[PDB]
Amino acid sequence: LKVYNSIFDQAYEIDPIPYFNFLRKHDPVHYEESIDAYFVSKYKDVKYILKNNDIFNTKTLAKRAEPVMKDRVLAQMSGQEHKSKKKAILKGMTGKYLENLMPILEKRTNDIINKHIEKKEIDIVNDFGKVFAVQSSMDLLGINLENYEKIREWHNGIAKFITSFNLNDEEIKYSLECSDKLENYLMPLIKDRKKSTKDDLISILLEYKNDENSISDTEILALSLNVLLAATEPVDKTLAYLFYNLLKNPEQFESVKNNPKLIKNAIIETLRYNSPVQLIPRQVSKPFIFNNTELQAGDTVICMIGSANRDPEAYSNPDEFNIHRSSDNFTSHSQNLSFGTGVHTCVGASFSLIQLEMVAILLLKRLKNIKLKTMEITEHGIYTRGPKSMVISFD
Ligand code: HEM
Repeated sequence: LKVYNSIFDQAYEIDPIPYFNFLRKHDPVHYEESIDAYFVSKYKDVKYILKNNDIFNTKTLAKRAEPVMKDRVLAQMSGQEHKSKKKAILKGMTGKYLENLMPILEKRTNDIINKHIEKKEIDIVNDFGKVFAVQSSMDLLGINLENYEKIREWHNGIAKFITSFNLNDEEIKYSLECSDKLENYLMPLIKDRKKSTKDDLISILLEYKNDENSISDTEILALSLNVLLAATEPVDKTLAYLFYNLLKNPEQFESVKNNPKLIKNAIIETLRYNSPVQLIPRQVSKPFIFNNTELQAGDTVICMIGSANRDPEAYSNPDEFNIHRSSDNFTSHSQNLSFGTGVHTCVGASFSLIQLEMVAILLLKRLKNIKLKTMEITEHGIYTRGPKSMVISFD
């Protein structure tokens, strides 16, 4: 049954759209012998998978993640523990913790802007995104920006492990060395935070109680690592895509200046159009069949978020960037899956939208007469995906 189209083809990472359209039409559940996994490209099937945590569980993420996380991740948890600890993490980016974090993030943003304002250009990826994304996650958890350069050096090494399938021996040992180094840095701060309640997210995980029984320090490290990896890479890439997509559509870009309230819809449409998190794996727990494709217990299905968000069955003109989308104006609009859905849907969804709006408004207010200098982007990554560089000029 030779299927010659492959996710791992060279042309896919350059332009996955022709592969998106092919799979949804001719192979919605596509098998890749390279990693023994089926790739699900249709919106209706991805939604079904993520909303059925019993048929498609999250033990695949567990195994592949344990080496660098050192303990259990929220995705490996279920039932009361998942809810109690998810709610606990959310407390760190809501309520009073949110009101204290937001001014700091404004400062993080304005400090980056002041560094680059007098050279009349800035790289939203490499000058802002890579710096702001890691400092925001550090401010959320409660890590001092003293060592932000090395936190990034490590972070990237662990993200590679998570977002890469083919990893040789030399590449794997470095990702673990990064994990050990950051564990050596973070563990003493967890001991300090235990006695010193500074009211950050790490302190929340220490004050938490599971039937009058706090969680182990090694567990707190893994949950902190899970926040650091889940919050950094997505936020960086989304920001680059946002200003790129708007500047490539002057009408919509000017619409956003005239009505700054449209910024929330622009970010949402950006997240649908250029889904920064492209893949979500799941494990099949029992015999199941989509279309005519049979899956056996233990098979691995990989949701294709970017394809699902461009399904003609879910959106009219799905491959066009249109911030003016709405469900008021057959299935012309649907709810995208950029944050997944179901039980393991992103805890930092509301916080990501809020934080991304603050940055966009600030950039638009201080950088006057924004003009695009990177006329054509080059995107990389199939698990996490974003532009390599996105430079803009200003007065
Ligand atoms: C544009 C920004 C973001 C995007 C696109 C995104 C995407 C996602 C997606 C698709 C999932 C589902 C994973 C799965 O089903 O296995 C997820 C889960 C998660 N995200 Fe995000 N994320 C973003 C920002 C953040 C932020 C700021 C945080 C801060 C802590 C965060 C923390 C988490 C956590 C802890 C989970 C696990 C949820 C669970 O297992 O119940 N993410 N995210």
